[PDB]
Amino acid sequence: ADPNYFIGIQFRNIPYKYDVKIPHLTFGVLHISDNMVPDVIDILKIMKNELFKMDITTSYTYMLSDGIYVANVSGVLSTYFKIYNVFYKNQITFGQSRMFIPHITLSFNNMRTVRIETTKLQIKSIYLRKIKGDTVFDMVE
Ligand SMILES: [K+]
Repeated sequence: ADPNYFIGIQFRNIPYKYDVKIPHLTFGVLHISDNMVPDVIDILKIMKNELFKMDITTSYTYMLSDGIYVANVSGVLSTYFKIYNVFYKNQITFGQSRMFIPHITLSFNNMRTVRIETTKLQIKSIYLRKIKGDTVFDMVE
């Protein structure tokens, strides 16, 4: 019953240098059977307006753990609560193991904090992907 799917968000802009291929926010983590993907997609579609209304911002980078350098993310709390609650009610396992500490990993290196003026991260797309697997759904505004 290990986490096996993520809901990710990719962005039009990232105001920091980074070494990862494509920076993303892991917004949510799921444990599901593959045949539940349509149901998860249905919920993502129902919540599409709400998700794309999020005002995601960033203002500094930091070390989250040894060798994990990340950008902070703000603006996703209330929407996280809503989607958490919808999945919970629907008996779809979501956010049962993942700490809520929104961040975007930038590099696997020990690096100093950079601070910028608060910057909005424009959402490029929101997707559902198998952990260490393929993206099975992607939506744009
Ligand atoms: K807990």
